[PDB]
Amino acid sequence: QADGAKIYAQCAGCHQQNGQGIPGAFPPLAGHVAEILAKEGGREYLILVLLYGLQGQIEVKGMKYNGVMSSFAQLKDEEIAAVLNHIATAWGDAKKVKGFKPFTAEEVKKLRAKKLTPQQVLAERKKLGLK
Ligand code: HEM
Repeated sequence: QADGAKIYAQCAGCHQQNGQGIPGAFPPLAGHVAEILAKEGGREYLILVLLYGLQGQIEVKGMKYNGVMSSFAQLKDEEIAAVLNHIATAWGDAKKVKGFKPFTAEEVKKLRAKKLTPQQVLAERKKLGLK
């Protein structure tokens, strides 16, 4: 099973069907996912956000966000890999990532041992050296 586009319905009210988010509220995923994936540790980070959530001040496309995102750990590993592959391809980000590797259920499964808080996920983000 696992249809990333269908699972994305759970994210769309915030990040939007076009992945552009809402400045001042929910960050964009379109365009931005490629930027994260280009960093070493970027794909793991995206999985951590889905498993553990995120909170804290971040900047995305030169705009500031200081909100909270819940964890989606209740989703199956296949579902998380599917929705992450969806946000990586729905708006063309994958083509923009040299050597893009699709997320897999096993990768997600492995990171379930981490047991992080949203603050630890922010600490992981800071190590990517984004903006
Ligand atoms: C749905 C399963 C869903 C996905 C997918 C998703 C992804 C996502 C990513 C990858 C980030 C990190 C962006 C970054 O620059 O680090 C992120 C961040 C936030 N999200 Fe999200 N998100 C999904 C669902 C939801 C839902 C339902 C909401 C709105 C209630 C939401 C909100 C946010 C917010 C806010 C952030 C930023 C958190 C911060 O520290 O400011 N997401 N999301």
